[PDB]
Amino acid sequence: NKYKRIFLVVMDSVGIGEAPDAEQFGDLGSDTIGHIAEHMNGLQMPNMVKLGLGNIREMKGISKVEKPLGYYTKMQEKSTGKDTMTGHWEIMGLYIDTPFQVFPEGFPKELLDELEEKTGRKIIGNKPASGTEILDELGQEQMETGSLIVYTAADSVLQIAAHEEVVPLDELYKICKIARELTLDEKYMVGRVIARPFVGEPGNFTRTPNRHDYALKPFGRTVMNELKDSDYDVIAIGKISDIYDGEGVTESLRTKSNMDGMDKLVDTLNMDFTGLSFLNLVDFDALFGHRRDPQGYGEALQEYDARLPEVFAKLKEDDLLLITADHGNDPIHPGTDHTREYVPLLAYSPSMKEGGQELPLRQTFADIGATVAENFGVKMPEYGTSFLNEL
Ligand SMILES: O=P(O)(O)OC[C@H]1O[C@H](O)[C@H](O)[C@@H]1O
Ligand SMILES: [Mn+2]
Ligand SMILES: [Mn+2]
Ligand SMILES: [Mn+2]
Repeated sequence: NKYKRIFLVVMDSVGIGEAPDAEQFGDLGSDTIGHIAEHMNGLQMPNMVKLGLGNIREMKGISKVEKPLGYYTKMQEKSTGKDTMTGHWEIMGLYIDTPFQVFPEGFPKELLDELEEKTGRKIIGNKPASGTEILDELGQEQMETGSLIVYTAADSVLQIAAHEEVVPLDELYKICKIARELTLDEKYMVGRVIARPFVGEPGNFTRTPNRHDYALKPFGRTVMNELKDSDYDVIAIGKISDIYDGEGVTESLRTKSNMDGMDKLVDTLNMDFTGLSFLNLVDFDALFGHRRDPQGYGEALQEYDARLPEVFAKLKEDDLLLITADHGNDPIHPGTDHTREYVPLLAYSPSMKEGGQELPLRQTFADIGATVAENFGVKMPEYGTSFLNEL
């Protein structure tokens, strides 16, 4: 192998400006990092800068450097959707024609009707809501009627809440599996179905650790699958395992925050493995992008950047670090949905003694998967062009 270990970091939703097809999605004007940099009166990200972030695009406080640490460019998304699953599945070598849907007005009557008809239960709620706020509003009614609280969030999810002493866990799990089947339908294509059991009484409800997530398998065998099948390590950190429904994953490390994600990254740097370590930093999307909070987003980016010098110190000559994003989620943009954006790509190894250069723009996110696959000598994905030889 050219590289023994590849550390792939997805800064979730950290887009670098509207994609050529942004208008189709109502994303004209969108610029995640650029709008954040403006809000912050200059983003402090000196380590991303040293890697060549400003060389991709200059933004407030983010300037180009004469000798970037590694190679740099941006990537264009080819798949129809702008969601996390689409982005990650494309990164690992797929092409996804069918987008996952978001439901700001709640779910279609048709879907809920069929869910009722299959389960023998009434559905209440049917709206975007915080999980905790909807229990306060409708938890008592749920308890008294044996109905199901169905709700959504800013991303492609269908969540079913039911009290554990009213609807038995196994019944809630069966109901969610039915929901999972019904939502494999392009009329209402949902990324995840999530069981949200809760306990307690009105004014004091608690969601339990019995939460279960029902994900779809990626629409194809990914580069992770091929790595796993050739006896390589695939270490998934954070939401990664869930995003791929465990496909091609050899070890999974749960994280609770971006900082904890960077701690697990460092943990993997300390591991003797050959293969891929794959981190998702999800806070950017989950806490700041959808909530349209440029200040919190800006601060999180600065907190993330400050962690990088330790990563740089631990990388070996035969390690490659790849930093990218899966889509945009501009926190100063109308509505609550992702934004169709280019994503940055930074590729760094300490073996790059003279620093890096600009790469041709990646025409699909799958160029990452192709690069990883060529590196480890496994079956090349159907889509994507490797940049391994450019490094
Ligand atoms: O905590 P809740 O409001 O029920 O759900 C919000 C999000 O929490 C989970 O990560 C899913 O991504 C949901 O979109
Ligand atoms: Mn938009
Ligand atoms: Mn994402
Ligand atoms: Mn999201």
